[PDB]
Amino acid sequence: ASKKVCIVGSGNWGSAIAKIVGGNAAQLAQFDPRVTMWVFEEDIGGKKLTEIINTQHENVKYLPGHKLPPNVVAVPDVVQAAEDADILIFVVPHQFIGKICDQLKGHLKANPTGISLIKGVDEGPNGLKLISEVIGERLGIPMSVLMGANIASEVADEKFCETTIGCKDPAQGQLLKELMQTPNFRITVVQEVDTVEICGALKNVVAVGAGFCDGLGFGDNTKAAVIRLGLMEMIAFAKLFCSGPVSSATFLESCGVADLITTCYGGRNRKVAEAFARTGKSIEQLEKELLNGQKLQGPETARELYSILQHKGLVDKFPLFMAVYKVCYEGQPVGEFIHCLQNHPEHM
Amino acid sequence: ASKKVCIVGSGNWGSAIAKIVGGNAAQLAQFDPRVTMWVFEEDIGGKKLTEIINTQHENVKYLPGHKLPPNVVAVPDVVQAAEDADILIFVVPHQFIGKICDQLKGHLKANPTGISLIKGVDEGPNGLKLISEVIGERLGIPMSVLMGANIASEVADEKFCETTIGCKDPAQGQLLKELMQTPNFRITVVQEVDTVEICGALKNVVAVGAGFCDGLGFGDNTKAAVIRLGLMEMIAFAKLFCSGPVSSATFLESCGVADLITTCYGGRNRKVAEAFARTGKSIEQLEKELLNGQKLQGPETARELYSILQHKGLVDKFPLFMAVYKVCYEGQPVGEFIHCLQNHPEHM
Ligand SMILES: NC(=O)c1ccc[n+]([C@@H]2O[C@H](COP(=O)([O-])OP(=O)(O)OC[C@H]3O[C@@H](n4cnc5c(N)ncnc54)[C@H](O)[C@@H]3O)[C@@H](O)[C@H]2O)c1
Ligand SMILES: NC(=O)c1ccc[n+]([C@@H]2O[C@H](COP(=O)([O-])OP(=O)(O)OC[C@H]3O[C@@H](n4cnc5c(N)ncnc54)[C@H](O)[C@@H]3O)[C@@H](O)[C@H]2O)c1
Repeated sequence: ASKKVCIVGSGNWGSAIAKIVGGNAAQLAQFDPRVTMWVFEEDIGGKKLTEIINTQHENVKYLPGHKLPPNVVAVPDVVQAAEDADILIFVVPHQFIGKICDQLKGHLKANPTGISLIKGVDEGPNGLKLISEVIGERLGIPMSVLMGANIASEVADEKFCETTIGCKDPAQGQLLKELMQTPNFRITVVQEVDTVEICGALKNVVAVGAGFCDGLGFGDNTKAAVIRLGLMEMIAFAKLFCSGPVSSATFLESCGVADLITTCYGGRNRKVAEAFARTGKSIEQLEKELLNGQKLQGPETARELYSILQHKGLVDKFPLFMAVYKVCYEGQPVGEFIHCLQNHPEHM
Repeated sequence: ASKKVCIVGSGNWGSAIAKIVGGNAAQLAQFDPRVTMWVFEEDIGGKKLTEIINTQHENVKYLPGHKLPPNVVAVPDVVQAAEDADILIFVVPHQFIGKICDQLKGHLKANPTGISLIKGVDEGPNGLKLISEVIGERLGIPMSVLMGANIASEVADEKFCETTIGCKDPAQGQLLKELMQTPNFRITVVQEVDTVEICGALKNVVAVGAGFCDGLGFGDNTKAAVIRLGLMEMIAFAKLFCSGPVSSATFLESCGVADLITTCYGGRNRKVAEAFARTGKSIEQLEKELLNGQKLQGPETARELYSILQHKGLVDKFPLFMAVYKVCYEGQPVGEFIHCLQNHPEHM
């Protein structure tokens, strides 16, 4: 029997993914052509967004200049969207996944599996807690993740790129790959799930600082350095707080070095972080003023890093991460950022 | 006794290095204030360049909008400029190093040392042969290297960046760091010379490829993957052709990931690579029409990797490098570049 797929989420990335998943489900036999997409209902000029999506087959508010495959159906109730799904792609802003596992808990199919595209980290009474873990625990289903240099707008334009899928079960990995891959969306399945997922979360903090540096008037040599030092801390962080095995070779996958690069140069975090350096407005305000409803995962992830590090009394071990955190939330002048670069340890 | 320094070269990078070396030499006791710089004489409208430099204290033709420290003296005869030097900074386009060397052979001080900033590779009977090695053997002097994300224009504008110094001798490493370091030019000394030098050489080949993709109309996700797949081939190439230990860590130094990033975004090879993808003019002609005298090291380096690989019969082992080489010299359509990424192996 063909597998039913449900896309929980519908934003910039969620909509781009819909195009890829919609296209594959329709052309592939192993996947049910009917693909549901949970859409947090919104009123746009009196019309309901779900209505507009199923009528015009496009979510222009979040993914401009693109159509969505007709077979992707917008469903306002999450339970109804996931009810009969065999595979659930979790792709919503970090701050809402919690409540969504709410309603979903206990209303899923027997052997339903899931894959997460959410970038960020959670905290557990005992160390760091991956979003994928939290979701897999609450919903009780096998989890995988997809992480890579995939700025939505470029993906929706079908511009060549790659991504990394973290899945322990080979059979499932080859499965998710057949569902996600495209002649221009090349995937590499990997087993070190945790490392691949933390690369996605942590790279956004680095990108906020990169953004700060642009707002300070610096160029490529500097952004390269911020990227380079942040990578030093990312690997240091993963090897410290991640359960079991953590290899550096994993950071050389799309989820590490490549995602770090494309994000520091063209991600939403870089843009806002640059404006923050210039205007002095709040991360929140700029978020609302510049992203037309899309969510930043950068700042809040830094905030989470802070909490995770202090509960271990190790706040002084990650200068760059904490410098990003302090400028965003503590009021530290952006003009002192360079300083964390000038005194950053040579190795960690 | 202070050490006299001689800068062999006066180009884009040579001139910036002169500012940095000129400044520290004047400010630090261990270095003689008189800094000689060999300048390949040029007739700039009836005036000798060396005369312009020593009078106007600027080499605008190669480093626009900047002055050079008065203590940096332009010397037209390389033997005269290097004669009394204790430290020699080799920084000239790859194509001119060989001739300069046999001119210097037997004319250096007994215990003279040298550091090479030249990016490229040569070929010896059986395989690879590093430029620094060729210089050391021909001039019979100990060698070091300086390699990092260092776009000259930015280094000259005093914008924060880092660089890597590859030196086997600790004492000599610290000394070179004192002569080269700046509050905005941060140095890390490592002993893996060979790997550091191979990174500078190889990354330009990747940058030519990045420029191609820009010329094909692609964005950041594609450039990121280009850099990522390029790194994969770099490490695999270094581990296979370099003498002695080649650690993957070394690539996380400025000379590796960083320079890879900055070059692919604001380097001369990228600029020309793009113009080549658009106009169809020869690289040589573009080099002349766009860099007002400056020299690209990327295309010739690819031409060299081809020679090396074709002598080991491994031309088929490095798709990306050889794709860069083929588009540059065989007439392979540039549009066919993405094809070497789509079919690129996942691991090497
Ligand atoms: N934007 C990208 O290019 C990109 C690329 C790779 C991964 N991602 C990741 O994808 C995840 C999803 O982000 P995204 O880009 O699809 O969205 P957005 O950040 O593009 O959009 C905000 C979305 O949140 C929803 N929303 C707003 N208020 C809500 C509420 N109160 N409750 C529930 N939902 C609400 C809206 O329905 C809208 O779809 C993120 O974790 C991010 O890291 C994004
Ligand atoms: N440009 C950069 O930002 C940068 C940054 C790091 C490393 N580098 C490396 O530094 C090395 C030096 O490059 P550069 O940027 O100073 O030069 P250019 O490429 O900036 O200049 C060409 C130079 O070559 C000289 N020249 C021309 N014809 C010659 C001849 N026939 N004989 C001898 N010399 C001749 C000129 O005097 C001129 O100074 C290169 O190998 C490069 O990879 C450059």
